Amino acid sequence: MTEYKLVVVGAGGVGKSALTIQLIQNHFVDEYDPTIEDSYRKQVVIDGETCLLDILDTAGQEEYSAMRDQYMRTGEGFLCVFAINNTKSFEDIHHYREQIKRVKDSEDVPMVLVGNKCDLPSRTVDTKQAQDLARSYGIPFIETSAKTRQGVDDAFYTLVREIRKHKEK
Ligand SMILES: Nc1nc2c(ncn2[C@@H]2O[C@H](COP(=O)(O)OP(=O)(O)O)[C@@H](O)[C@H]2O)c(=O)[nH]1
Ligand SMILES: [Mg+2]
Repeated sequence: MTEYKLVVVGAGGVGKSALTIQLIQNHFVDEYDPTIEDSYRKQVVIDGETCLLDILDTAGQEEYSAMRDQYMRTGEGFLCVFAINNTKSFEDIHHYREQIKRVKDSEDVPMVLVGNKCDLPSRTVDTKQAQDLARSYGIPFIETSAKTRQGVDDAFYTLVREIRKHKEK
């Protein structure tokens, strides 16, 4: 077993908690306090190898920004989540990509771009815009719904594969 630190980032309300709780507890939680930051463990086998995932469901500002920097430094891979009906949340991805690279002082940081809430109407962020951005970063892009579970396992397990690829470089 190897333990991997995964960090779920994105604007408030994009579905970080709903995605994480789906993976951990296998249900859609409608209401989970937006101000709670917590971490969860889950063991899974990926490509024949047993992994312990230590997943941080972030909630934004910290008491001290030094704490944010620390979880970015210890985080091995990042799920960068936006909501497909919230253009601002998508534009914020530029900032997350920049910031994480800055804190880690690295050009090569495992990440997956996640466009969540794909079951909702009135999309404002086109799939193509997001695929273009992910391509520009060299990272995977997956659309998800924490409600239906579309893409949820794929997103987390793809991130583990990205972390492994980075480590085996
Ligand atoms: N319909 C739908 N609602 C979602 C989805 N993901 C999150 N939500 C809702 O969006 C709101 C914000 O979700 P939450 O997980 O608290 O977002 P966070 O602030 O990023 O942790 C909540 O009302 C959730 O019920 C999704 O994929 N589909
Ligand atoms: Mg939350």
